[PDB]
Amino acid sequence: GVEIETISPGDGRTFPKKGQTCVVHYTGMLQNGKKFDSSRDRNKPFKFRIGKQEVIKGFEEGAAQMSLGQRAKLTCTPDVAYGATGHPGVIPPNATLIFDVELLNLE
Repeated sequence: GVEIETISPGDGRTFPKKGQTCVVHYTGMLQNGKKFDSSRDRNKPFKFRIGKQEVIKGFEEGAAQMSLGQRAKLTCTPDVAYGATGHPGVIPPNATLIFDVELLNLE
């Protein structure tokens, strides 16, 4: 149940595919909560590829439904990332996650 809320500008055609390593200025946000993660702090904009199940399921589905330069807004359901378990100390069980995601990539 990933729902994409794209802020318009970009190109709308460079969609990510398999075997493509991409670069994202993400930002973690907790619904009814504060931030927990930001690529903008360390300023190393998180090079990662698509399909090797590295990232969570909600961020993986939202990455393929964006394009180059676009700025979407994720709303991650609990069942796709951690809502059964919860990452200990950082993510409580049954949490709904918010992400500001911009795709400024290669490949």
